[PDB]
Amino acid sequence: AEKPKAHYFNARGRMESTRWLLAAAGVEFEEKFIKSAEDLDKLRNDGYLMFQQVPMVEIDGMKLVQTRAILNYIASKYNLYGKDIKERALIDMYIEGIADLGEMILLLPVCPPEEKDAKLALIKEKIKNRYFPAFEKVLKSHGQDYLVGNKLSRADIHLVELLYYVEELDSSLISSFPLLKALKTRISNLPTVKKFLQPGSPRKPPMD
Amino acid sequence: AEKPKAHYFNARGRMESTRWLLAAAGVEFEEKFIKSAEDLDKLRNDGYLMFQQVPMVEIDGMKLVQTRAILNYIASKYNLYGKDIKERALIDMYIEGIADLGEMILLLPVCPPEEKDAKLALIKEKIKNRYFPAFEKVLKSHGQDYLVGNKLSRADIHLVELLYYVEELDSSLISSFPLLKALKTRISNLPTVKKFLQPGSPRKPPMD
Repeated sequence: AEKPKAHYFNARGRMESTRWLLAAAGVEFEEKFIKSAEDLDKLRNDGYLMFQQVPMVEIDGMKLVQTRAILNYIASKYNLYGKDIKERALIDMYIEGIADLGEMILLLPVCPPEEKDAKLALIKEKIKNRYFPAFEKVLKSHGQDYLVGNKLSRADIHLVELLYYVEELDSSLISSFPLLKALKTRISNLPTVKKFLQPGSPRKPPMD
Repeated sequence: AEKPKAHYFNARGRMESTRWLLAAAGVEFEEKFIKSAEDLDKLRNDGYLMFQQVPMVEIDGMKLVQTRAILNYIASKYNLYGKDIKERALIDMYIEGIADLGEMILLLPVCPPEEKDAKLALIKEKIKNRYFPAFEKVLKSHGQDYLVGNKLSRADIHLVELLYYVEELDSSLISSFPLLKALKTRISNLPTVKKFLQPGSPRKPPMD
């Protein structure tokens, strides 16, 4: 009967995409926040962390670490990973590009200050030139409401999460992609995601 | 069966782990080498690279990009991804930890010659303190010949490939881990992997 338990810092970091996915799935979960280095040593010393790191999620009697391992398990368990191996391949290709873009945005605060300007420019170029056009093309190719299989999958969730982060970075970047704008609205208006986006959910704020 | 066709530089890089997995699965595949900037421009312009990047593999009607996407599909198609959602979860956790360590080694040649001694040292400390102990513990916990489900999976293949790279870095690192040494020998002796390690295969040499 035990709800999934997510162990991380009280912050977005590498746990946030899991919070979105669980919420979009309608899954009830607890969080246990790491507040001290003592908290983190105790997880380690208890053997909770296969590679000594968080995020870790306790779910269905496993102690899963590695964001991709957590997410793949959630996605399959809740029917958000496509109908078969070939839909899962499209999903994977899409969401690994999202992950590549997300990683650049995620690590930007820790970019060497003398590299920061150039890096920001390069990031926005890739959004405008590489990533946003790729996803708009997928959407234009089939004219369907969802990225894959005409049904909600983790790819729609991970993409719309990413679109919120790009909006924080620069709200003009999505301007010229109306199908992306339209997906953002539809997905944000799904009861589970609409509730997640409202004040009070486990959704975490940006880092200062 | 249209043979899968892998597009990459004639080099290990980001395609090497897919050549390992394909070869281990007994799958015959063709390669097409990118030799110049023009060669890559053509693939981009031709609409073959979803995110304008290689590796890309033509398989089963798809133009799959993103290493993880490419390998998840191959692993599922050739029954190297465990037999269920929970064995997949253990595989993903193991192989994501493998990718983290392997990413570090992969990028070691392209960092600044002063952030290099410290970076080499840190990699060695992670190998001896974090990664090899984790994998040794899995092998010792069941005593079985393979990481997961008592049967070859992509995890044994990804791990043993990484053991070859750790050996090129420092052949002393594996010395205190007798079960990883036994796995490397056993896996290297399977018919398909023995063939891959012998001359004249798609296996690629270190860069220089």
